[PDB]
Amino acid sequence: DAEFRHDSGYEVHHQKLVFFAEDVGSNKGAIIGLMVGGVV
Amino acid sequence: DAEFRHDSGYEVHHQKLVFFAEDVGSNKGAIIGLMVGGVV
Amino acid sequence: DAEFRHDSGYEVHHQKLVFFAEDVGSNKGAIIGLMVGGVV
Amino acid sequence: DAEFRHDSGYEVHHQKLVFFAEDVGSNKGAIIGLMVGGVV
Amino acid sequence: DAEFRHDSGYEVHHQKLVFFAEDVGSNKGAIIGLMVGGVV
Repeated sequence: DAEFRHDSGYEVHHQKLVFFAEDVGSNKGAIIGLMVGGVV
Repeated sequence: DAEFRHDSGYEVHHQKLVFFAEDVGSNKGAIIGLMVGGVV
Repeated sequence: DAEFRHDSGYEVHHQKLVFFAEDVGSNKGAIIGLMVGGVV
Repeated sequence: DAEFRHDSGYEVHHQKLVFFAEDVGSNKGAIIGLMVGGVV
Repeated sequence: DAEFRHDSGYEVHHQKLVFFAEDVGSNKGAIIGLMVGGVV
């Protein structure tokens, strides 16, 4: 009789992200709405 | 009689992402709506 | 009698992504709606 | 009597992607709606 | 009596993709709706 419902719009049981950014350069211009882990 | 429902719009049991970015260059211009792990 | 339903719009049990980007170049211009792991 | 239904619009049990991009060049212009792992 | 249904619009039990891109060239212009692993 029991009902179990799980709804996840997004689920990760495990997520790993690794990002490396190195930038040398002059006069970059940017507009970013959301930034994670980034070099402009 | 029991009902189990799992709905996931997106599910990853495991996700791994590795990104490396190196940029040398002058005068880049960008508009980015979302940025993750990036060099403009 | 039991019913189990799993619906995933997208599921990866395992996903691995590796990206390497190096860019030398001058005066790039871009508009990107979503950016992951990228060099403009 | 039991019913099991799995529906996945997209499923990968395992996915591996490796991308390497190196670009030398001057004055590239791009509009990209989604970018992953890329050099403009 | 039991019914099992699996429906996947796309399923890969295993997928491997490797891409290498190197580009030397000047003044490329592109519009890309989706980009993965690419050099403009």
